[PDB]
Amino acid sequence: GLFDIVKKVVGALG
Repeated sequence: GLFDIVKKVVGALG
């Protein structure tokens, strides 16, 4: 998968 990493990057954007 990859989305678990993408949600962590979006989490930094608030």
